[PDB]
Amino acid sequence: MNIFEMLRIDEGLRLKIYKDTEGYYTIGIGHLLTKSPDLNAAKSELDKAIGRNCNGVITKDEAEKLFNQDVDAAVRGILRNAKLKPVYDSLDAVRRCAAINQVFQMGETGVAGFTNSLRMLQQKRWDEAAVNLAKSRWYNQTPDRAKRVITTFRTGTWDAYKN
Ligand SMILES: O/N=C\c1cccs1
Repeated sequence: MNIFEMLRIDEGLRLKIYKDTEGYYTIGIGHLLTKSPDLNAAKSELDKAIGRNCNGVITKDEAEKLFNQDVDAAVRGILRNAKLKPVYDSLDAVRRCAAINQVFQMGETGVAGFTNSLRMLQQKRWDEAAVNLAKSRWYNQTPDRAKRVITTFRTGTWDAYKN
């Protein structure tokens, strides 16, 4: 297991524009196109991202290319975020994957409400952090995925994904 395999499980792979769990136009492996309810705006974003007229459909290679870009940008974002970087750097490699996963799903804006969880993670108070992480809109809206990510934070193992 690694971050790509982990997010591939959590996000799936769809080659046609679809709406994510929040109702937002998305494609590939959780590549958010726009929060606009306008499908045409989503198609424009898609074409811009891929560099051709896609008419709402991409290939697996194209999906994987966006995925690589998205994972990389997520990590690089964490590293330039003064609140997230010290916590991220305090973690072992497996828990770092949980951090990347959460940011990938919620964005840095989404992680802004997790100050108390972050503190517990940096303190390596794993059970306490796990309890705190679940007290969230995130948990309640996507519980099965959040449970997997939280188990990863709690244990620093891949137990929730090796299935
Ligand atoms: O927990 N979700 C995101 C992050 C944690 C620590 C650095 S990023």
